Amino acid sequence: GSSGSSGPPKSQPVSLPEELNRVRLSRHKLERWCHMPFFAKTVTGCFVRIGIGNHNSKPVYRVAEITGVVETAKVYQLGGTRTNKGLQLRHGNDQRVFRLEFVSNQEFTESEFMKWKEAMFSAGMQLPTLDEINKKELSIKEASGPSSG
Repeated sequence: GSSGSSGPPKSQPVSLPEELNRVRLSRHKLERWCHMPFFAKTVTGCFVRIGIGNHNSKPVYRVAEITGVVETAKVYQLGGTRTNKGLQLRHGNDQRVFRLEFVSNQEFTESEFMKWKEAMFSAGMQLPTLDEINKKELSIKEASGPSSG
C-alpha cells in the first residue's frame, strides 16, 4: 500500500450551470458505461439529474454528485437493459442512492444548479472547479464519446 497527495487546485466552482452540464452524466452514457469496467470510477465525480418528484403541475429536480457506485439485490430496467447498480448521489451534506432509471438526461436548469448550490452554500461546501469539470469531462470523452458536434 502507498499514497500521497494534497493541495488546493485553486479554481472556480462551476461559474455557471453549463460547466456542470458538461460533466453531467447521462442515463445513456450510464446505460453504456453500466457495461463498462471504468463505470463507477468514471461516473464517480460526475453529475446526474435526479427527479425527486414531478406531480401534476410543476416538475421537480435536484443536482447530485456521484460519490460512488453501490450494489443492490433487486434489478431494474434501464432502456431495455437490466442493471443493479445504485448510483451513489450526494445532496449537499446528505448522501443518497438512486437508480439510473431515475437519472434523467437534461441540462441543469439555471434553477436546479442554484437550488442545489444552496445545499453547497449552506453546508459551506465547494462545487466542481472548472479545472475538475474539464479534467473530469476529458475522462467522459475517453471513456466513451461518439462525437463532439
